[PDB]
Amino acid sequence: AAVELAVKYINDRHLPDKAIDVIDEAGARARLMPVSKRKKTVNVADIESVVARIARIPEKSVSQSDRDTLKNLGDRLKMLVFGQDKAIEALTEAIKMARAGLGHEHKPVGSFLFAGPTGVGKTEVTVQLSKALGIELLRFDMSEYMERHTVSRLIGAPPGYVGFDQGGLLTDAVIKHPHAVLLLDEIEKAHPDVFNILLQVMDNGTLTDNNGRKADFRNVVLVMTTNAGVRETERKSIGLIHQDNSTDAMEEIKKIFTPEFRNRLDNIIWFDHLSTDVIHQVVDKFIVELQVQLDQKGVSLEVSQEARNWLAEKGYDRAMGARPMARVIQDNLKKPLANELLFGSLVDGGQVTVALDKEKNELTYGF
Amino acid sequence: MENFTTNLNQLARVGGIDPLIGREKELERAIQVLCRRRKNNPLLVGESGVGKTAIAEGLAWRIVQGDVPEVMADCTIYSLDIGSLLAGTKYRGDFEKRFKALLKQLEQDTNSILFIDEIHTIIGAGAASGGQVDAANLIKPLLSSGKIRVIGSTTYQEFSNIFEKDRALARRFQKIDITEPSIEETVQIINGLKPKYEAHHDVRYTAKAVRAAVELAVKYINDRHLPDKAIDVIDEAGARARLMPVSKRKKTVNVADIESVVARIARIPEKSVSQSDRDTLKNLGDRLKMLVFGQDKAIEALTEAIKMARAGLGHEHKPVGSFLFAGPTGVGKTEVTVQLSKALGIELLRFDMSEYMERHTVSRLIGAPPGYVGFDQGGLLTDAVIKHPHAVLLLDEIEKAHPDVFNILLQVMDNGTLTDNNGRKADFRNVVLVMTTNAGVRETERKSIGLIHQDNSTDAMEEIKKIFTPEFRNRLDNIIWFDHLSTDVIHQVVDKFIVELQVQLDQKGVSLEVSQEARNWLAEKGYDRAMGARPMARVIQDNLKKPLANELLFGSLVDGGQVTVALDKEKNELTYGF
Amino acid sequence: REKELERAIQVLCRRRKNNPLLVGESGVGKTAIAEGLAWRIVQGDVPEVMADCTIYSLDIGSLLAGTKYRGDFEKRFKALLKQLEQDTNSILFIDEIHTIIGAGAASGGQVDAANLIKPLLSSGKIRVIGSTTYQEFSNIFEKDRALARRFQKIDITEPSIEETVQIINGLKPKYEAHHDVRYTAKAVRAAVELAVKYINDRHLPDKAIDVIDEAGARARLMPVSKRKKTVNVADIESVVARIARIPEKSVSQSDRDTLKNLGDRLKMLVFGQDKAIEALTEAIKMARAGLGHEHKPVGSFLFAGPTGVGKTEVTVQLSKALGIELLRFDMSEYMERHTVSRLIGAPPGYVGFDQGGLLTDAVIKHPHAVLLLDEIEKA
Ligand SMILES: Nc1ncnc2c1ncn2[C@@H]1O[C@H](COP(=O)(O)OP(=O)(O)OP(=O)(O)O)[C@@H](O)[C@H]1O
Ligand SMILES: Nc1ncnc2c1ncn2[C@@H]1O[C@H](COP(=O)(O)OP(=O)(O)OP(=O)(O)O)[C@@H](O)[C@H]1O
Ligand SMILES: Nc1ncnc2c1ncn2[C@@H]1O[C@H](COP(=O)(O)OP(=O)(O)OP(=O)(O)O)[C@@H](O)[C@H]1O
Ligand SMILES: Nc1ncnc2c1ncn2[C@@H]1O[C@H](COP(=O)(O)OP(=O)(O)OP(=O)(O)O)[C@@H](O)[C@H]1O
Ligand SMILES: Nc1ncnc2c1ncn2[C@@H]1O[C@H](COP(=O)(O)OP(=O)(O)OP(=O)(O)O)[C@@H](O)[C@H]1O
Repeated sequence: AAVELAVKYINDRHLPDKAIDVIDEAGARARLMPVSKRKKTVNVADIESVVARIARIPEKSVSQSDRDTLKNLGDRLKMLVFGQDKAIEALTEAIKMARAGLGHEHKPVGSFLFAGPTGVGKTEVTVQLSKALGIELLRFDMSEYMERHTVSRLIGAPPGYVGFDQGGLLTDAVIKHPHAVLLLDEIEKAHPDVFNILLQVMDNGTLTDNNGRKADFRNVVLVMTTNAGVRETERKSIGLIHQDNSTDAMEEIKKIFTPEFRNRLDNIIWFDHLSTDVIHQVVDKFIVELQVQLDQKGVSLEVSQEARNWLAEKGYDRAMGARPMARVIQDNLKKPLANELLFGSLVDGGQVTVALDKEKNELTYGF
Repeated sequence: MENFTTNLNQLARVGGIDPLIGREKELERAIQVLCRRRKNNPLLVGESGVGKTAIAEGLAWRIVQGDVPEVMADCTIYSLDIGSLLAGTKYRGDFEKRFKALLKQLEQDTNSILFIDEIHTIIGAGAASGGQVDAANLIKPLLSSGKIRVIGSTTYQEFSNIFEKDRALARRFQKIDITEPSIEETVQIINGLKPKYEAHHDVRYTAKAVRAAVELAVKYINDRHLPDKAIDVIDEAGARARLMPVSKRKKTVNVADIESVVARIARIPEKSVSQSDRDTLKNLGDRLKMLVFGQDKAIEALTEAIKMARAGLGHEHKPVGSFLFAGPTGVGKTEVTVQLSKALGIELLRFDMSEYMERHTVSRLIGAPPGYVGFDQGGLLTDAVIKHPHAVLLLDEIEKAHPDVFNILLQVMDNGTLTDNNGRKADFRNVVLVMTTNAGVRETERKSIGLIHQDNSTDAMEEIKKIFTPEFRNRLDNIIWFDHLSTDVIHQVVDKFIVELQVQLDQKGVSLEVSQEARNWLAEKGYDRAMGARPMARVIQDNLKKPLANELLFGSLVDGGQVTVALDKEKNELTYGF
Repeated sequence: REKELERAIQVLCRRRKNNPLLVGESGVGKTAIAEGLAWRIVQGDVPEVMADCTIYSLDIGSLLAGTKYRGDFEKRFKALLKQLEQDTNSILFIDEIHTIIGAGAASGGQVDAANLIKPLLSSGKIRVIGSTTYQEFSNIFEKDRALARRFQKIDITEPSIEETVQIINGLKPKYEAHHDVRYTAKAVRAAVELAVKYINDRHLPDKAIDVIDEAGARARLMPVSKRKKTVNVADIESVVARIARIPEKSVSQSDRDTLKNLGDRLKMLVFGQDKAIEALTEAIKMARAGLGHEHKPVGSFLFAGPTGVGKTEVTVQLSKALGIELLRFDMSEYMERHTVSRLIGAPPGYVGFDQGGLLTDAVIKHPHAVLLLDEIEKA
């Protein structure tokens, strides 16, 4: 098992030295293992532990709290991204499979194309996944790679040119944090010549930069969020029946990405629009965030449930997702609270209350 | 080991080494690697200021403290000073002699450890133009035999570019990744380090002070790593507080002090509102409404965005405000933004987006990739924002740039960061992003056909929606549609222009007065709603400046006096004087 | 510079990494900040802890002189750091600190001024003040992150107008002693304001000093019959207009006539089309008298009509009569949506980057000129 693991997990050293290093370090560890005088034989499990320590990969941790982290990962994420349950499920199941050992042989943990309308929890669920898993988030705003020659920034400049000693951004970011979440935001904006890198990154899990180093993607959860066809999803068709433009957006996805690219994607999760109950939950999340902001200043806040319904009905817009709700919460609360907080009664003291009046459709405030 | 190394255990016995907090996993791994049979040389790599040298020295510290398993006891650690060792080796063979003497001492000791900080530095000692026996090669055989134990420390970039380029030496060292602590871990580190800084600065840090320092260093300082910038804020606040007792403003380190220090370091405003800065925002809308007439909702939006930002309850990682001022020509879109920059005394970053008509012009904004001619220059946008993190960013006529360039502002408006070709992240959290245009105006200046004239009020919004992508419009703070200038607005505008002309005259020692009927006649002559307030300045020009310029350039008004303008009724002309 | 010096002293009192790095634009006065901190130390106008410490300005050439025979530089530098360590009352000032990122042998680019001070700065036994510009700081300095994290960056912004006036008033004694001339305070204010207005490619606290020094040097050259006189608004205005190409005061000289008979002189060469000449002459006269637009060209005119009636002729005759270089751009060469790349230059990374723009370089080289765009409807 030591020889096999050093073969298929340690790819920067050669064979009759990395097996020897695994053996030597396992022996030294079992020699230091007698913190309770416990010296035994080196079994397969100890070798796997030493290897996972060397290659910087997650080991067999079902006996750890990681078991409980992965257990309630779906429910914990569902309390930060409301609706869009199928995407959270796909992400959590991919991460679980990768942890249980039933992963892919030489592929990244997952390579998902998060598509859907705007303002829905597309790029947000990835950040929350990186937070919940506690692993570093490698975010790459792919809208800066519109030029076909920006690949030199991703993988570095070739030998003989100015940017050689800088290296590639993506390869170096992966090499630093092999266990991470790769967020390639707004993937459709990059020049099509950039997808050809993700081709081999997804099919073979590796990437070679200019210095000849091998970037190992076998623990990276590759997530790309797009808006391909969003202009179509918001368009009202001609006719007596308004159509569902989701399959149109999927055909646009097919027209953007080459078949050999879409063929190795683990899933193309089409996010759906937010419903009214989802909007109510979004309003509640935003109010909680605002309350945290206020408590950072020593100011309390409570909002009558009817006022939250009023805010939801005022801001609800399915064609624009959950972003207009932040603007509505802003316009209705943050401005009055700011005027009270800067030069007003709210300096160095809070206990602000909010409620809706039914005759005038307004809000109440005060110390 | 006489004058080339420093006995770390001796320095720890005199208390010269800061106490190591946590780092149990990394220390255990270092011990496991050290107790290997051969190639037992741990290599600590990680980002700058994550605690690599800290861990290496805390190893000797713990050895002196006895908090070590009973295998590393009595193993005194020596730190190597490459400069001191290379100082006097002027003649050939001397460096090799002293290095071999040091290696013999270490090998015969069989117990000491050599900690070579910045270990990427030993790949050159030779001078005879080649791949000489230099220290890199002089230690290669010993590591492969495990007779001596060496600890290294080098950053990720240094290790990746210089150290691991020598495969033979690299494979002899065991890499140990020192990741930056978490918020709780760095809180515990600062708690453990508190006695030293408290004795140094003679101040006391509250627990809330330490927590706020860590949180604010995580939020604002984004170019350094955790256990080095949090203690940076702490030590800076201590040094600042110790400079108060000379003015007898001595106290403990409260959260407000930490916030002031962080606002200073990040060059952002945090709590200056406690001073005479609340009044600055209080009359900000008023101070603008006397410089830009009409278009009041724009001033409301700008003032409220800045108020939410300064009060504290703004956006978390988004620009202070991202607005799209759309409206006809000459209604104050550029002017309100310029006067906003002037009122706050904050730097204005002006970008005429008509020079970005081509898709490939984005290299001007974010720089050229590695390997290309303009690499050493960097982007204009990112460098401007890095120099001025608290500023107003104005994108004139953004509809004139190639529609692909807005995808750059996508991440600027959503996440507030922008990465140029060197990996630097321009911070947009304190930038008032304003983009001006006349996109949907042409559709509103349309003459309908038929018996019934139809309302074209929604055509401007339709055109704006058809120009800017939905995922772009979805992250705008507000789209302030500007209205045309009315008659009374034209009166106020001609008054503003007359005041500017009067200042231009006062520069030359001249005075001017314009009758009220003369002002109304000026307002009547050049008023044109389709052209805004520029033709009014044009009419003021061709009516007053030309005759006044003739009087000034020739005779009469050289050091002139009170010039009086009055309107006739028989012909409706203007009168003048001296 | 109370706040900058205050933050520098706060940094210099830190327990670790007490190394202020003064970074700002070129000509802002970071070197001046350091030398003035020294000068305040010699005068006792410093905080108590910052007394009794002497600032050493380190020069790389003097240290790097003759250091062949590998080891000589390392020995020199270790001896320097040793002598500096025993003080605890000495501060090292490196003027161009972005230049200490290499002194090692070319064989292996290695131990140098950088890798020899890292353990010293991180351990807080010595204190160093640095200075660099943004262009060098973001390209050379913050590439050794382990070295950048040891220095506390201090932004040195350029002063305001009145702050610059006070700086000029504080520096006036030495320039007056050097040139043996006197500057009136009104002339100083005018110098600062005109430097703000016209000198656009240099920063505030330096271009005003430049105007002052040049006015003094020239006023020392006027006394061909010993006509030593104090520098007033007029002479300083002329010195500024030397770069601005148009004096605002000097119009009362033998140039009021040129604007007086400009229209008749042009009508002597362009017959008919009188109102065009009227408009051009009136615009030039307004801009000369000082009623011009503070942020717009002297004029922006559209000449229309049938061909060959003197549209280009009036312009070329204007450029000749005013002694002004005619900048002609034929809009027949610009019939494509991608030719503006020759007007403003190509983006970085492209074949025509270092070539620069045509229109921009023309206007930069000829600040005072006439811009002619033939057949604007063709472009
Ligand atoms: N399903 C959701 N539940 C709760 N909050 C949400 C949801 N979606 C979005 N939000 C909130 O609205 C904001 C936008 O979310 P997000 O960035 O994930 O959408 P997006 O798909 O990336 O937008 P775009 O397509 O324009 O890139 C976030 O601040 C997020 O907190
Ligand atoms: N594990 C730790 N516990 C407590 N404090 C710490 C720890 N690590 C670091 N520090 C503090 O953070 C400071 C800088 O971190 P550290 O010295 O360990 O990294 P470094 O060796 O300087 O890395 P580099 O040389 O590449 O910049 C130290 O002065 C130390 O006081
Ligand atoms: N609402 C206003 N009140 C007073 N003066 C004004 C107003 N608008 C404009 N002006 C004046 O007219 C000039 C042009 O103003 P400005 O450039 O800001 O308009 P604009 O909206 O940007 O036009 P455009 O559509 O071409 O961008 C300025 O000198 C300004 O002083
Ligand atoms: N705060 C100040 N007080 C008095 N005089 C000053 C100040 N700043 C600058 N000066 C003067 O203006 C000139 C420019 O300042 P200074 O020389 O110190 O900057 P610098 O060293 O050229 O910066 P850089 O190296 O980045 O180009 C100096 O001659 C200096 O005497
Ligand atoms: N009003 C005039 N006064 C003097 N000379 C004139 C006049 N009109 C024409 N000409 C003569 O015609 C010649 C060419 O005139 P010009 O170059 O200005 O053409 P234009 O008016 O610019 O029209 P276009 O360039 O579109 O054909 C001049 O050399 C000039 O001698």
